[PDB]
Amino acid sequence: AFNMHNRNLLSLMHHSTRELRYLLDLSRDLKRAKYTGTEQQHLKRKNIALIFEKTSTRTRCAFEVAAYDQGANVTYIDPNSSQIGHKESMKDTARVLGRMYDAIGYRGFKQEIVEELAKFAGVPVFNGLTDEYHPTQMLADVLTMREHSDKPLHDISYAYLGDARNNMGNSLLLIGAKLGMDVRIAAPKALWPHDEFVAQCKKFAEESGAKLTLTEDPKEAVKGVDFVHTDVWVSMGEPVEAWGERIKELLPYQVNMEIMKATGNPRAKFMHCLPAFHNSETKVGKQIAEQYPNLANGIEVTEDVFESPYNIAFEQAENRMHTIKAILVSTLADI
Amino acid sequence: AFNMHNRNLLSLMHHSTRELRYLLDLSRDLKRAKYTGTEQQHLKRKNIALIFEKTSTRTRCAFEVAAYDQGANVTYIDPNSSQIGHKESMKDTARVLGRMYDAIGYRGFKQEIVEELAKFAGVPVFNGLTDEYHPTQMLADVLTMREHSDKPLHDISYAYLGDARNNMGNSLLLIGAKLGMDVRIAAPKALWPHDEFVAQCKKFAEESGAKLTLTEDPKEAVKGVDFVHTDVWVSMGEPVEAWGERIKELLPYQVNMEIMKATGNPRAKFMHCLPAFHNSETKVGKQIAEQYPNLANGIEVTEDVFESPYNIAFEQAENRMHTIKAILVSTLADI
Amino acid sequence: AFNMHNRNLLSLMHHSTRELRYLLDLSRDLKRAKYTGTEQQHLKRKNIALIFEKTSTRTRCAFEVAAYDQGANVTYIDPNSSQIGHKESMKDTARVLGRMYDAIGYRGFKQEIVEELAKFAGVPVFNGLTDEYHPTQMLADVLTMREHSDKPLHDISYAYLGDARNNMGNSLLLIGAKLGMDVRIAAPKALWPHDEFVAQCKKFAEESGAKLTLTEDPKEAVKGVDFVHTDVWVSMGEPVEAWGERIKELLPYQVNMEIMKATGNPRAKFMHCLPAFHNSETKVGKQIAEQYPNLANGIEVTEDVFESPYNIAFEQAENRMHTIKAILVSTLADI
Amino acid sequence: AFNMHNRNLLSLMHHSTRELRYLLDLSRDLKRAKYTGTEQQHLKRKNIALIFEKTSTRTRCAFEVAAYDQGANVTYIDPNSSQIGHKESMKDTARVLGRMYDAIGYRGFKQEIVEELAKFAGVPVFNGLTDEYHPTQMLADVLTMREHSDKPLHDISYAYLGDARNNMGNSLLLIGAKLGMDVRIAAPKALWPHDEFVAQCKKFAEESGAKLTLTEDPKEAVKGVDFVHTDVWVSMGEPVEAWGERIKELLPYQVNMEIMKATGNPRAKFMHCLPAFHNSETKVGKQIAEQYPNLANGIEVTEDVFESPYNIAFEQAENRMHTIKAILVSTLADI
Amino acid sequence: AFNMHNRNLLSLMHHSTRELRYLLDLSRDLKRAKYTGTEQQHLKRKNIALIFEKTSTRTRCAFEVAAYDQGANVTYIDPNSSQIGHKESMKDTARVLGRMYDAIGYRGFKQEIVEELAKFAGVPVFNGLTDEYHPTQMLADVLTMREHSDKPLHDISYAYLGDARNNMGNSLLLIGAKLGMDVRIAAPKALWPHDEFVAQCKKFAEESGAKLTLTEDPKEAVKGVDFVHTDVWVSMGEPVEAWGERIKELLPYQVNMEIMKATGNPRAKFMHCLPAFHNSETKVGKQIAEQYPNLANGIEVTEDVFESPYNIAFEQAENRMHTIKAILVSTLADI
Amino acid sequence: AFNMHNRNLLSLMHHSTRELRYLLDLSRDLKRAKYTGTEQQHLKRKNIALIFEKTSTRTRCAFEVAAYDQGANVTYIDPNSSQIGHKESMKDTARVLGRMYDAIGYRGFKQEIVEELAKFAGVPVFNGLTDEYHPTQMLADVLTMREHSDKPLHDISYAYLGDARNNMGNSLLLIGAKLGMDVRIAAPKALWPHDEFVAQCKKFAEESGAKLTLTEDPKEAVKGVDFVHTDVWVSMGEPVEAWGERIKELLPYQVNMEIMKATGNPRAKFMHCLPAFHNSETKVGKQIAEQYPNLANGIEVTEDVFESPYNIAFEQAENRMHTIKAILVSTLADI
Repeated sequence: AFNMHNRNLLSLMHHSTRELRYLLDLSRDLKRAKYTGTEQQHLKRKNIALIFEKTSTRTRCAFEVAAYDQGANVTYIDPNSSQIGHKESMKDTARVLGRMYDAIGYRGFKQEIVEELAKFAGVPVFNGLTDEYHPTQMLADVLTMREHSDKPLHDISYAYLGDARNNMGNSLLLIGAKLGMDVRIAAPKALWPHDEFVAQCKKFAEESGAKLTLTEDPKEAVKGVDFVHTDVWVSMGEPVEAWGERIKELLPYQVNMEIMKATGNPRAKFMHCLPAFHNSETKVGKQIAEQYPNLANGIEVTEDVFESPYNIAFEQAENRMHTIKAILVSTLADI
Repeated sequence: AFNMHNRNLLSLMHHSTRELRYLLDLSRDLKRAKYTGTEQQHLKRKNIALIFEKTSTRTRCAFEVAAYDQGANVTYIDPNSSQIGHKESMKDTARVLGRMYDAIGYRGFKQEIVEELAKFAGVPVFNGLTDEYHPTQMLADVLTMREHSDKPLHDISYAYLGDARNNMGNSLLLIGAKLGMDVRIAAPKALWPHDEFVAQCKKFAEESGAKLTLTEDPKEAVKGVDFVHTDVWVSMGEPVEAWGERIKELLPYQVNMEIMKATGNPRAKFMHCLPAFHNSETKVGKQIAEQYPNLANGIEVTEDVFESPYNIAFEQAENRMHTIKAILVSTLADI
Repeated sequence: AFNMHNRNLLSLMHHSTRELRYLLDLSRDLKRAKYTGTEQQHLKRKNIALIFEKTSTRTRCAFEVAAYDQGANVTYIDPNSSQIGHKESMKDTARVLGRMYDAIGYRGFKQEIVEELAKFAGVPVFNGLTDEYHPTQMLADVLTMREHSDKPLHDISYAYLGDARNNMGNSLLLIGAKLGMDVRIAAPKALWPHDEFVAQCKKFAEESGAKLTLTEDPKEAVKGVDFVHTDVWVSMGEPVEAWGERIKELLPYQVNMEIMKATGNPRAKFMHCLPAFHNSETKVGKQIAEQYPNLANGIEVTEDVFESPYNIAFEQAENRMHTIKAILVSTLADI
Repeated sequence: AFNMHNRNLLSLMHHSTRELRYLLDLSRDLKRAKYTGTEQQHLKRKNIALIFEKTSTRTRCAFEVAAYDQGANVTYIDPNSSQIGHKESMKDTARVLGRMYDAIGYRGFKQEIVEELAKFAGVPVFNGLTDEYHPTQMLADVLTMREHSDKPLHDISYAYLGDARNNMGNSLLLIGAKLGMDVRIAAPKALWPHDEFVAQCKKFAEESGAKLTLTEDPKEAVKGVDFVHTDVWVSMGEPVEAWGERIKELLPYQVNMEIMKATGNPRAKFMHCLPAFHNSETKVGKQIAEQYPNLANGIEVTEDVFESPYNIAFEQAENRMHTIKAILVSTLADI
Repeated sequence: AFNMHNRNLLSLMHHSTRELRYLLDLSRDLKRAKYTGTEQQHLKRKNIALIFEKTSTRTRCAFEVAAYDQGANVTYIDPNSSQIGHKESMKDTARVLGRMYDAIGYRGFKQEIVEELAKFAGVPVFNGLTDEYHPTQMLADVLTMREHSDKPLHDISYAYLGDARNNMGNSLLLIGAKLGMDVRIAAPKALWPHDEFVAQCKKFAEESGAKLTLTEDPKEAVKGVDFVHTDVWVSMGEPVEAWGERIKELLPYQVNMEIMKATGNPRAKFMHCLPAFHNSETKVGKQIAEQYPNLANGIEVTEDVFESPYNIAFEQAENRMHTIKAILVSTLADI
Repeated sequence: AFNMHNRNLLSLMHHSTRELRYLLDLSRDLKRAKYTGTEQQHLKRKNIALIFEKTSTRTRCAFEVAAYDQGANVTYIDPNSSQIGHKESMKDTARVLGRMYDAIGYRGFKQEIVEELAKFAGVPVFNGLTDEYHPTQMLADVLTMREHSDKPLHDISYAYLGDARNNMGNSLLLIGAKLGMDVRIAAPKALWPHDEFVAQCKKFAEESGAKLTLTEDPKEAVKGVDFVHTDVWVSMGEPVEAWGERIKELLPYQVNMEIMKATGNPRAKFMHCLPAFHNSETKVGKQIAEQYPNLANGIEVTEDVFESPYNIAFEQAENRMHTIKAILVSTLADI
């Protein structure tokens, strides 16, 4: 053994550097097993339910392909007709569904609800995700930094550029800290993680040899790094008429061929957990491009970087499937 | 043999006490087979279609898990985009779909349509359900009364409290009558099954030794019973402003710790084919709780009974999966 | 070998009479394999994604049953929540999805998009269909004409009646031309395929011995044919108030028992790639029947032909599943 | 273990209430295993021989189907050409046949011969039966009384009506006595089992709580019983001209709707180990009906009971197959 | 699907040209599957009973080999000791036997009895045959005409010579009519099918393009046909002393090398559903040969045709096994 | 290879000492394979037909068990209803039966018929036997002499006592001659094999080192032999009243404890291909015992030898099954 058999993965802020390393070694070896055809199905006859409150195709397909490779079966239950709070309640419908399913994947907004599901279901609940966010895109990215750089975890350094609050900034700092990598965040001080959370990331960062800068100067943050990360900072919905101040703020932190070449090294790569606003060929992306001519070519990533080889965003998007398979196999599988 | 191979289960009012007993022995033994891992897949390579006109997750998941345990495969076809009466017609689309599928599950409102499907499809049609209602929650409940009480079918007595017209009242009386159990209904006379149907249930009740009371006095109806059943009587939609008279009527028939203790026996259990309005933690359930302070704690079941061990509603909800598996295995399977 | 392993079928206007014959021999033999139980699963452990921009149940079920018989697994991705052009772009989401899936089925309006998918996905893309339309209902129909008539392809003649522009008219002429059958189109000259396309169909028609008439006289077109084809010519949406001129035009081309008996032969059959407006028992079909009393019994096919044995429309509808299985097995399968 | 591996079942008058209960639990569970498809073949590669001196189709088919479900193979050897006493001798041909077969089924008249076979064969000999009669219709019937009444063995009571000497009367009293059921025999005193055998059945009846009446009054015997048993009392052959006195004797003991309603209870059932003279539609049954107009509608069972739902004679006839399978699996099978 | 799952084949005068074509395509493909070793067993663990009232080896062996290739198991029950009408009744013994078997094959004289069996058994009853006769030698012969001529069904013409009343004459006309072949009967007018049956065969013959002559002139009937059929017209039993008038009647209709060469074509073949009186080397055939010197070389077929290559009677006799396998696989098998 | 694949064994007088040795090594090793459970089934999916004109249970069971161990399937066709010469002819029914079966076993009187079967069937014909007699009891006995004595074939000597004409006498001399054993026949000169056949057995006896005496003195013939053989010499049927001269002739050649002790050696064994008239406990054996008091204890073998350990007649009777399995596996099996 040395197992985490039956453990929910409902978003963990709590996990040994030892469990996190077990979980990434297992996804590394399950990726290699698929490719080589050495993969054996250890979830045959297991049926999982997938309750998604927001539609999220890339996370549904990752659960669906991972569950299927391992012989499991999947019931996708929508946003359109899982009228959850309507007339039923997560507590009452998790109790019915842990009686028919073997594990449950959840993806909604309100992490508070994930906890009811996890509490009452009676069977592994895997938070695919919520706002509070992601355990698995966390381990997908570091699975990606590790296989591509071909260096031990602790000789990988990377930077995150701007709005380290929309929490890909927090989740990258959290895992760089527990695994002892060299993580640098580059955002304007109004947008750093709140300092009690950086205080935690420093508690962690000390037990491992982790280095954490937090600057506001991109060219610095990104110096000699392997892997530059960014993420869409404009909030679709807070209308659009005048993203203007937000756009004036983060537009220095635009990952672009100056920032990429600004890193020291010809092997630095760009990563982004998609969708990336990187040109006008989308309907959101023509709106913005009208009201802002100088975007219309990439808001937080320019096409001059997105569509040419600094970009491993799709190999990283795939790696999210090999991680959810690491989570279904150490929770469920007969090993 | 002794089979009902190829027989549609499209809602049967017609079935031998002998077929009903075959069908409950088979679900009893298929439940035990899952648990023990003695279950063999006898529907491998069978694909069933599931046309649902109203969304019903608990009945979709029961079809889906049952079909999957037995190696079958399922195509779920929505309410959103099975524009059935629109430009096609059940008669024309059942003829196309019996050519690609092996059996079809249906769940719509209008039992009249189930019959077209059953008539023209060319392949087993299983009425998951309609308004005319349920063959399988009928056999799920008596599968539940029988395994929990550990008594022969004929030494199980149970009561149904109020609005024995919204037909869980009819379906419980119908099957208590054919299997010779002791079934008591407790509702105000304006809400009894119409008497030609009780006349039928008495025809039946005589061939078996079945006892049928129909009172309006709860404490009587429920005396010395095993299993007390109820069901939501407020009709979501007939607006809400003033359920008042309905609420003044059925509120004496509220299953609650007086009614439960009112039964004679410390082993009586409560059953309900979910959703049960049993507190305000739902959005329908905050509406009502505002307009009616004295509900806001359970309309037809109080939380003082729902959330503490008189309640086997979830073991009964699971038992609906082991019954639909009894119906796919005696219709389809190679045995 | 002699394979088309890895070849996308994204709608081919380009294909050898040799590949088309390989593809119909394979669906013929895969139909027979299912029926006889000689079918072996050669797609086990293959997962395909099905992105449908318009809901199309009959084409989803054909992909779903074909993929399943062969052991594959299917992720259906809706119209409701594949907000494709919204904030992502086919080019970016095909690159993510060819990393998790093994092949992709597509069905949208805009053939232009199918090409992005096919270009960037990295894995077989099968156009289930678009407006530009169908490779597989093309081979389903000729699979149907060939097995039912029991004659070699070149001794099958058939007619298409009216509006040979709504392209079932073009696709029937295209394949009658490449396979050397005797194809006759019967429509008013304002509605013939545009003559540069008939010029192509004649280039083709010469290399094979194909005969192509194009008349405006039904009784002529249909003389001594095996198989009479038609299709709904009223465009649901271009309002309805006054289909009148369209209805006055094509109403001579109504396939009906005069046209069917007008063929020479007691074995002529009617075919139609469903839905067929053939009576009022539908909600579109009561609208029209009100505004047009003399339809209300079949717009392009009368019930006097649709519902009685000249009609093989459902055996042809099934044959669409055995063709998509011929396309998944020569693209994907390990043979 | 706890096995009776290798034990002949050549008709046992000697068997623990413990072995008899093992043998009926095993046939109960092997019935359920067939129905559920949980049955595994534990006699693969075992060949049994079936020497039948009188033709008996219902007992051959029960051996044949039971042996086959379990993967064994069967050689049926006739009455027509097993000229046994002719020029060979059971002792000499059992020694040859235990060298080629794995077990032997026997059915002849003379129980004395069964013993030679059992003594010299060298391999399990299962007495299918002789005049001395049946071990397996004994356990088939009580397997039937037990599953149908759904009561523990000791709360089942039953009656046998008239000629408790033609030994279905003895075999029912013998097993009611060892298993502690409530067995009542109803026959005229000239036709009771001989009293030293009732003395044995009382020795037995005391160790278990068994009640044994022996009356001559049907309406009494049958009072409040579950299951009324009878059997053909006219001996085909002792000519026919004048069965008259026999017919005047047992004709009060005719099971008929007075006797069936005479039992207390609406669930009493009739059982009979077929053939049952129950009407004239047979050639023996037209003979008798001529010489006796008032029979010609059922000699020991009237059609008014045989052909309408008090009659479980065919479910009991099937249960004879699940018992012979309990006997081949505890003798032979690798468990 | 498109199945006839569970359908008895107890002799059908009622069957779609569509079911008959399904049934012959399936036997065609099951013949090819045996030869090629592509055959999979889809009746494993199915046991069928074969009640034969007249001994018929060629029909027993065809059931037995077909049932065995598909993994089923067979209990043959004789004429010698199935004393059916004796003391039991088909209605009572079918109810016992549908409880142990999975399907039942029957072959007796009295079609009236087949119907009781089919009505009460509870499991597929396949009429192997009766006097009313054969569904399967009907489809064996047309399976034979179709594979040997290599022409579509409708380009096969054949003739039947004399005594088109002994119903091979009726069954050949019936199926030539439903499948649209060109069927000619050649018998003296006293021996034509009775005209209300030819009136039926003409109803049928019109919906398909079937041609039916009925002449009394052999050389005409047989002109340019593929396949000449005949059958023994002397009734063994209506003594023998003086078959004389029968022999003077049908002796012009003797299929012989004049009639065979009288057909137009060097590929015409002779067919006969054996036994064929075609020489004296039999004990019936020496009797007749004495009393009739000029027979003694072939009564309805001369040895000059029977024993030299116009004769496909044995390939047709085999084809009766591949048809009964088409009937066990579409009734029983898990496909 | 080195095979006799497809070779009929229809009784061979022609066979290399090399094929006979191959055939006995193979039955030796197939006996050992059964016992050890090293036996693999190499006849799976092979069906053989068994046409028996005289009933012969011991030879049917040997074919049946051998065919079954190897996965084959068997159709037994009787004497009662294979009315062979009646109205059909071996030549015509072998042609039908080689089309459905894979090999055919035959056992009739008239070896002349075996040859028609073998000539026309088209598939291996194994003469189980005829009057002309046995290839397999020949190799069963020498398989028995060889395993029991544990000596090489050529150091086994044996004697046959009286009526070396009823051809067990010829078949023992024939095989002792080809395999070079020491074979002695002991019968009165009126009953020796006819001398042209002994002339053949001497041709043979010289190429191998075979010794052949033919004496009329038992005590001599049997001196120092291993294995003493005899066989019933009274012909049941040539009435019985006065077997007297036959009984006075062969009664000196009675194998009995004088003859057995008369051999030199304490390991000599008696063999007999059963039935052996060895006492009165049979109905033929009480007839004779009345008319001949001094028999009534064993005509050609006395019970003082038959029923006590000089007697290996039943191990030899079993060995007939392991030989017919050597013949089905070298003819049919995929090795």
